[PDB]
Amino acid sequence: IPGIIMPGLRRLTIRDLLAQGRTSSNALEYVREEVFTNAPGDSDITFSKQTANVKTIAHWVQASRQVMDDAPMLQSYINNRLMYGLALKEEGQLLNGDGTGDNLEGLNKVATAYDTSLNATGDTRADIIAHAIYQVTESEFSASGIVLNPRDWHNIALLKDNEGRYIFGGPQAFTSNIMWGLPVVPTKAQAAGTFTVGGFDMASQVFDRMDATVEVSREDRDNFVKNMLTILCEERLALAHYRPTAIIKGTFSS
Amino acid sequence: PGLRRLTIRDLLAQGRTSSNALEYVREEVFTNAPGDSDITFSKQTANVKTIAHWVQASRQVMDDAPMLQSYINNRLMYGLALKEEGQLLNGDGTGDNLEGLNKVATAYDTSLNATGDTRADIIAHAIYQVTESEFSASGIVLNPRDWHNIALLKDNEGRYIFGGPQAFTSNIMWGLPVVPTKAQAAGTFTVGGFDMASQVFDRMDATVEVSREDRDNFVKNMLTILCEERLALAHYRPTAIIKGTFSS
Amino acid sequence: IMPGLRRLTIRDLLAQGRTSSNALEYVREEVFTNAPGDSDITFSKQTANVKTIAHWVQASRQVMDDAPMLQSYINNRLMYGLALKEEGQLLNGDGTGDNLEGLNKVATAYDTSLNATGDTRADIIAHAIYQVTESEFSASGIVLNPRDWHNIALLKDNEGRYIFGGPQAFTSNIMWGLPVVPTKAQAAGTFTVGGFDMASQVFDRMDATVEVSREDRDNFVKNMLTILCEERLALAHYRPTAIIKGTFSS
Amino acid sequence: MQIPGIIMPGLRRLTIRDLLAQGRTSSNALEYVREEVFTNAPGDSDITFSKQTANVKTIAHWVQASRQVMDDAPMLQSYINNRLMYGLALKEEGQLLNGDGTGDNLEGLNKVATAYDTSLNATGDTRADIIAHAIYQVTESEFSASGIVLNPRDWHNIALLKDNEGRYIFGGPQAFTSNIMWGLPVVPTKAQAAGTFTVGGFDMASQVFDRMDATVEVSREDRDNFVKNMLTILCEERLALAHYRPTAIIKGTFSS
Amino acid sequence: QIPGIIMPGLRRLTIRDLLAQGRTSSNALEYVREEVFTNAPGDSDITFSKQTANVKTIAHWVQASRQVMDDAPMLQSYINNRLMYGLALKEEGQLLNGDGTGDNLEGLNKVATAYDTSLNATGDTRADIIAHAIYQVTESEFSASGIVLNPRDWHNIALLKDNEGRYIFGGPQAFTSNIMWGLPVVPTKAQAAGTFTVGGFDMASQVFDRMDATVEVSREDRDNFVKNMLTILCEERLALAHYRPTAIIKGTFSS
Amino acid sequence: PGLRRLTIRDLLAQGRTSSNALEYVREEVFTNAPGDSDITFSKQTANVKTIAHWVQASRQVMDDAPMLQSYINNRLMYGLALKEEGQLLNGDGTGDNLEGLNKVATAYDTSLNATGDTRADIIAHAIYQVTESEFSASGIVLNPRDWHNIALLKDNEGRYIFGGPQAFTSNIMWGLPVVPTKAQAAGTFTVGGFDMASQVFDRMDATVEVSREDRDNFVKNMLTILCEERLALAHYRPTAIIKGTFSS
Amino acid sequence: GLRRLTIRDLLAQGRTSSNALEYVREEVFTNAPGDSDITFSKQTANVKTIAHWVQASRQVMDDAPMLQSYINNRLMYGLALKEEGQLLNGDGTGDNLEGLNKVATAYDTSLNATGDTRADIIAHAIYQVTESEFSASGIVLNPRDWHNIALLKDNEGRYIFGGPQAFTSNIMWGLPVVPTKAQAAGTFTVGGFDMASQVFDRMDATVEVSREDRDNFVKNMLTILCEERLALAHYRPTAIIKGTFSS
Repeated sequence: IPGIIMPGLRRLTIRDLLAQGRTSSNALEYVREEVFTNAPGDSDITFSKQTANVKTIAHWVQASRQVMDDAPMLQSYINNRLMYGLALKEEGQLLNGDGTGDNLEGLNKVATAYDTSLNATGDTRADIIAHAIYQVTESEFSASGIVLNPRDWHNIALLKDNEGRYIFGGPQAFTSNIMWGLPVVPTKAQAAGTFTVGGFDMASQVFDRMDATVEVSREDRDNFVKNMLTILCEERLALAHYRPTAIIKGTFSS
Repeated sequence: PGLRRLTIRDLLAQGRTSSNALEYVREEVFTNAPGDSDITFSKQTANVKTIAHWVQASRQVMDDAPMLQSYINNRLMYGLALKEEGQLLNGDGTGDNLEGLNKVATAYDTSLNATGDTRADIIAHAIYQVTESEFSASGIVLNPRDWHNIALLKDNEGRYIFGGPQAFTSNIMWGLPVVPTKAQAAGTFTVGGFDMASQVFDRMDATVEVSREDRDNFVKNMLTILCEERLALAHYRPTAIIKGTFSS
Repeated sequence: IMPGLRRLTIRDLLAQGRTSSNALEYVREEVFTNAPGDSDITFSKQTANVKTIAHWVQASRQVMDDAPMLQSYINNRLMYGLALKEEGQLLNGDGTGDNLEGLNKVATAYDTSLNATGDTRADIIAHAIYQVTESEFSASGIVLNPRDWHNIALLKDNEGRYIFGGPQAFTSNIMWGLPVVPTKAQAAGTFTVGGFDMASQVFDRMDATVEVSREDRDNFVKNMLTILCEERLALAHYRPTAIIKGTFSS
Repeated sequence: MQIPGIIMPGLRRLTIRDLLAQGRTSSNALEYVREEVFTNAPGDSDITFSKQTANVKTIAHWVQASRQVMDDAPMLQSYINNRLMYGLALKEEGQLLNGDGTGDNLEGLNKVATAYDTSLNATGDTRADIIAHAIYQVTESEFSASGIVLNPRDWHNIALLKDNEGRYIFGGPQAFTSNIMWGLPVVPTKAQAAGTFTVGGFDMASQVFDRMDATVEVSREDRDNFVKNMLTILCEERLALAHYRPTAIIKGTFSS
Repeated sequence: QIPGIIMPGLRRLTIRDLLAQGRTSSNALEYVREEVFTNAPGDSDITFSKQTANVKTIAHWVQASRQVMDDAPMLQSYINNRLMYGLALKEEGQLLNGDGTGDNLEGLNKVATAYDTSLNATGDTRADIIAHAIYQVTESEFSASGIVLNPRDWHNIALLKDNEGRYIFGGPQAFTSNIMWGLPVVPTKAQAAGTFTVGGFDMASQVFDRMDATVEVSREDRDNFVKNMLTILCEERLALAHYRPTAIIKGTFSS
Repeated sequence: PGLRRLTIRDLLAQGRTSSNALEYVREEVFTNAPGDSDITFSKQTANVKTIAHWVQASRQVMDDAPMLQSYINNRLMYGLALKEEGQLLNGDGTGDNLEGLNKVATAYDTSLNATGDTRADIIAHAIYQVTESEFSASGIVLNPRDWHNIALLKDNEGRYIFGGPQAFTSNIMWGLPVVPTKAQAAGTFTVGGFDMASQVFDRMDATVEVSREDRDNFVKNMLTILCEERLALAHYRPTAIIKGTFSS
Repeated sequence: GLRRLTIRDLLAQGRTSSNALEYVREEVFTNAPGDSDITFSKQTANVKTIAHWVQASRQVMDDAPMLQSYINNRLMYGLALKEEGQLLNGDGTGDNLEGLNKVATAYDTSLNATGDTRADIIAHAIYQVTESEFSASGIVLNPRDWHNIALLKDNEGRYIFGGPQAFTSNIMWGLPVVPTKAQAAGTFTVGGFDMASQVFDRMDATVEVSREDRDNFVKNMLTILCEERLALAHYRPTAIIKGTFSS
């Protein structure tokens, strides 16, 4: 049984966008505000019974033993590599999650598509996002956080307004250099050209069932021979989507 | 409550009372009369109507962390304000309803609509029509849709009427706070000195109740969560509130 | 408090002061619009009385026990009727009985020979500022009807272009770097300009006070009260020539 | 005459007085040097020296009134404030700006400042560009700009202006209210002529010396002001202005 | 003796900062390299190959005049902010690419996976050349981290224009930012022209530290005595690892 | 005190000493081909020269005293440092002068300009040759006039290379400290990683002296004011500095 | 010496403790018989400094008896002959004073006799002075313009007024002459300087000595200086009349 320590990537992640929470149950139900994009009348909110189930996320990697069961490496090997990848892998689920099996019901999947019918002609990437921040209000919720890909964020970070003028400001840790006050989270999880916004603040919530724990093997598969101890680190949680209409997903159709 | 917009409640003066009914005079000004230009009072009365929101979701709730609590306190509580603004913004004074600002509001001089005005120029003229009440404009109320357009609205000039689309964010329009919402129907707008045209009295704090036996919940195994808020709207100088819609 | 001050009243435009008397004498700098020679100025042994202005709005009984909402109603709804109304006497007054010698009473007529062919509804004002300098003074600001302001601000040429116009402008209530005061106390088409900065100050004798009578006229019958906030002022004029009054050629 | 002296002035606008270095003195006139900076070509771009001297002039602001009532109410206390001090302080700039430096007038900055080299501005240059050029010319003097002296009117214009894009430049009306410009303070005053602007490094350029703090005096015996029962109130100040490096200042006129 | 902290220029993040940080205590260490095959759609599984890392040493010795050692506050000033950034300026030479022989280290380029030349086109822009690199990084289902190449090449890449004065995606500023496609750039001279390296050095491999950079100085060092003067030094022990070489691409700009 | 412009002194590393001279090693870094790109060493030595600023005047100012100091205080110093850059930026190693960076700087690689590069495109390439020293660029030095044009430059598309005339103020370029000083001759530039390529040591703070006894300051009522300062400039890796010019 | 303190003893003296003098200048009005009143013009007078320098040897640096004799028996006087320049012909800019000739009044030729000598002209000047309501006090001439005058011979082979015997020191028409080289030949000046103007000595004559001056230290030698700070003024410019012998 391993000693323990916690991790944390350089910048913030989606894990910071969703309202924190925890539980002592292997699952739990909740409700969905099926908000119809209904015309001026009875623009009411239908409801849906829905259930949330605790999933398990873990990352593994092997080593050779001894040195590990004696040197700090043991920590340096986890704190920098396992944990690093863990949280990094975590985003994928929350963001691009499949649902089936140990997969978490991804936001993008449940999130409401973008309204292309809402762009005009001389529009730029910047304009689109604006339109997005708007469609987020139709859910009776205000925008709260932006999610783009680094290769894309870097672009918007530096634009001219038909004049040398920089928008959002010059390249200043551009990500930290959050646009429109709202925070930005450029990760590898999100696809290139693909984005997702919404009121992550109230749109959905997260529950932690179990912290990140690490275990070794030395007896797995055929590792006893080649003596390649397998270290594993997992955690348990559950992602819930309350008002999917509070999140929009689109793409810069090139 | 929520954390983003600016609840109409903030625009209207606040306060509270003990009695479930109030009395007051109404400065019903004789606005446009190039002669004796004064105001005539109209002894009115306020009715403390109780408004509330009810959500029926699952039950088990009963057996799980105060979380729920972390629910309605943070989430469901918002659902109240949104519904609250509704009644206030507008509604059939009838029954439990309050006299919506739109109901008592005044028309909008179409004569001001000069050839060449834009959907953004409209609200502008409105600001003036407010001064007619001797008062001045404090805030404007519209829906996300129209606001959106107005905000990210260029011109043949090849430029935004306001700065970049950023304008949309931090609802401020020419030093006058804006408040988009569903309560405001599409195409309809309102302006005026809400800070000083009407006062809202809070009787009792929003109270919550739960049950199933309500309707057919006993069959669904759900629970009706609701929070009732006893409020009573009151208007002083309605001529200050301007109501109108775009030409399009 | 009276912060419906989305604008700045003349009281804020003029120069403040304070006295202890019930009346005060002063030298009226009879500035002659005299030629480039001495065009020398003259002095007049004038004086200023002290009227007592107040605003009233009858309300309903017992509003009393409810709480101090009786309170805000007063501060907020009430002053403004005070100051607003106050802004009236200051602007124009019959200078008779209880009426103060309003600026218009003493204001100097606007020269007509200055009107071109040939000049926009605003150009007229432009000329005013100049005529103001004809008294060895600058321009403090301009006072005109809230409507007329709209026409000035929201005004374009044959094409759609906001010349010094811009909803922004209306919001600012300032043009040519000069403070604009939209007050419905002054009839439309009319306008006043000058160096009020020091053209004439005001003296404060007694701050605003509140009085309520349930015995007033029909109060008893109709069954209600009548609040009343009092106030005592003293408007003075040091150089009326530094004030111009007139209307738009219509 | 006696001295009910003590009351000081206060305005919500930054006077040129503040724009210049503050230094008191005890004399009637003093001698200093003038860094005659030659806008000399790349080589001996050295600055010549000049033996100059400044005289301590005196500014005054008066007004008549009734001794009785005046000598009877805080009006007076307040009378001098918003009327005298306000006027005097205002008139002060009249000398520190467009001074004539004759008889009792001080050597105004503008009257000394160096003209604007219209040689820099080129085609398609908004007024904003003009100022951009100005800020530079003030550098050839080895001194960086400090603040700008502009007329209220023309300030309002420059303040709010777009750029062939909905982008507002400078931020006015928000920052419009005096406040700053490009990071340099702006002193909007009536004194400053129209269309005429002046910019420079007043910070280290010129300096002002005070010989005597402003003081008021009233005389119940002036010009038959006795028989007419109407004393006279006055308020004067003794000071001197020295313009170290002229080039550190430039005066121009927008493209009218 | 015992120092406190290095602190080099920091006007650019060295590969060290690019790679994953690590710290070992043994004079040697074993690990499992993820022999990821660029295997077709099916059993695209990664074989596990056992490996071993040796703990080499590294240091810099700008020797100089025996007079340079009078003033303390000052000289410590010399090395403290002068001597490290020298060394690290160096750690590269071993980290970036090394024979991994004698006292060298397993250079990134040494184990780097050759670029797929069969990806080029008629004439992809000199920039598109790198674009393919990032794509190939997926060969090992790994998200590229940063890009390390020769400073000069960077110049040409940044300053690009079409038939018009159209500073391509790049530009003067971008160059200053040393970050394209939203990926960090380390313009170290250690790389020669036409030589580049791309991959997810973030997790592709981590470096361990055995002993902080120490300092040693002497006179008896070779011909110093005579030619009166000294010799400063900065000893440091590191160990570069590699779990999936497939996560690193080398290749060369030819043209 | 309060100079506004950022002085070179603030662009170069700082430190002090108690000696009159210093010794070090000039990392003669050869721009050597891929192989033995090693850096040679040179036993260099720095001399703590002495610089000052003199001004003549009339004895009177000598007298109002107190004030005077209200002189040498914030007015003259400004003149000292202003001339301080002179020596640093460029000074003949001969005499009391110091090793001017330009006199120690390396030539510019014209091989980089290409038809189509704009004044600004040049200085851009310059930043590159800086990397040659294995160090990166930290700040640029141009004559006020140059910085001007360079700043609000444009192209066909009516746009500034930095989007606004303001660029001038708040000296910055691609995030690189720009120091516009008359010290730098027109049509002449200099860049590099001065931050870590050259240090300055203090041997004595600024000091002033007074004596009419100087020259003919007696026969003519006058006086020489001056403030000396003791410095020493060192150039560890000069290669980290580039210099060249433009067209005119 | 001249026994006539050059130009100095001709003007009212006084003291001052400042650097500027705001005096009232009576812009007289010759005008005509009626409003022959005199206007007033606020005028300012700056205080400039002037001194006389002389080189010496230190052997002298000792011998107060001696040195303390060289100075107040010649140095002190020598300075007067120097300051006389500013007073007489002074300019108004730099370290110069407002000389009388600069504020003087043009001579009336109108009074010249059909046929008279230079001496006669001076008389006219005296009269022209009284026009300002003020009586004349002294006269200013240039040695040579005093030479011929002292040798103005009637074709009667005899001097005018002059007789080697019948004669005294500098004096004419009852007024001093104060011959000086500082005055340009031909150009003269006359008026009631007594009240015409007055000088103010901010500080009495002060003598200082220095060695560190120039190459003296080297060429062992010394520098004695007598500093003097003063400032004069001008009341009735019409009181001073400058004339130029058209002959």
